[PDB]
Amino acid sequence: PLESQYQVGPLLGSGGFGSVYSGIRVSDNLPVAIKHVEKDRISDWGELPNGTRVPMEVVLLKKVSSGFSGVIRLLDWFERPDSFVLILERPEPVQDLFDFITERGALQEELARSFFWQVLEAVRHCHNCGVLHRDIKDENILIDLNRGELKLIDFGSGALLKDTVYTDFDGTRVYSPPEWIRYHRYHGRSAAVWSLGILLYDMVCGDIPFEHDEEIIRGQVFFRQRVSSECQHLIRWCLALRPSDRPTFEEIQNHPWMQDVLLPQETAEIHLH
Ligand SMILES: NCCNc1ccc(NCCN)c2c1C(=O)c1c(O)ccc(O)c1C2=O
Repeated sequence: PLESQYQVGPLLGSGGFGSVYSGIRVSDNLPVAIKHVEKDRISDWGELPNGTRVPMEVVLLKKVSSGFSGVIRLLDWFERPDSFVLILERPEPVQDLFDFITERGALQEELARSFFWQVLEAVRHCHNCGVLHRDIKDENILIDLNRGELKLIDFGSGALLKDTVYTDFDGTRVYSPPEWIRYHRYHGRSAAVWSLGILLYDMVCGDIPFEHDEEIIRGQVFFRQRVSSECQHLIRWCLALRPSDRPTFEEIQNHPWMQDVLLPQETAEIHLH
């Protein structure tokens, strides 16, 4: 019922997460994305309500796929003998933040503020549904170029949210917090805030702040680009070396630099049309 119900198109990308293709639902022509994951490469399984043995990503996507938000929704999934196949929303036209930043360089603050806010709403939404993404970064964010709406995408290093320590990590090194580098332990929220700090610097400087472990552990931020006596404060706060010194989501969103965010539509009008 799978190769009948959807019509495959060009490969969107591939890497550690598997292979994703552009697709159309035949039922009606909904653009979709078709994600193939191989059973051999899934380190980490879960189980649905009705109690079947699935990749965690599916658990996590199912928990966050209710209602609207800034998360790309699991429409359906299939099992095959050696692979699981996931069908996801596909905005049209779309561009991931990595390519966007790669093309246009450092982002004007107003646009960064709008993007950053929407990520924060998306991650709040996830933390709310009991899900922790664990790999928030430019290439896990899609931009709907028309609506100016950001969407989070790759839940395959994700985990159920919990208040005790984590001692496994699969996201990107350069995005990992110092407490992971030094101790191989972190807590969810504060590790997410650190990665959000990395993300924001990226947005406003066109590039990530830290390359090597020693830089992360030293946690000292140099700005290669002009950036406001404010955006630099928020960034450094999120990148505090001690987890307990980082802000909560609430504090990030009440920070002066986060005031007067544009709505997504006016964001696209001004900055993407
Ligand atoms: N700029 C081209 C972006 N291509 C992707 C690369 C990796 C990738 N996987 C995770 C990145 N690490 C995805 C995509 C998608 O375009 C995409 C999409 O257009 C709609 C829905 C999607 O889920 C993806 C998606 O998961």
